[PDB]
Order: sequence, then structure tokens, then C-alpha cells
Amino acid sequence: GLGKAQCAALWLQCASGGTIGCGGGAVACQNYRQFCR
Ligand SMILES: *[C@@H]1O[C@H](CO)[C@@H](O)[C@H](O)[C@H]1O
Repeated sequence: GLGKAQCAALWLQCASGGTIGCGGGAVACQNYRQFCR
């Protein structure tokens, strides 16, 4: 997304498991390193 707050929320959400991806947000955490270095 790289969108504003979209990116931060994406990593932050992965903290609880409430990302926009909805579904196994576990992997959403690493996705951040790949998308947002
Ligand atoms: C997250 O949202 C998707 C689609 O909206 C759904 O398939 C998942 O079950 C849900 O966790």
C-alpha cells in the first residue's frame, strides 16, 4: 500500500492481527520488511 498510515497501520495492526488484509495477518508482519524497509 505504501499509503499514509496504511503502511504504518499495516505493521502496527500486525501487532494484534487486525490488518486490512484480514486473514492470517501473521504473515502481514514480514510483508512490511519486504514493502517498507
Ligand atoms: C478477512 O477478510 C477476508 C475477506 O474480506 C476474509 O476472507 C477473511 O476470512 C477475514 O479474516
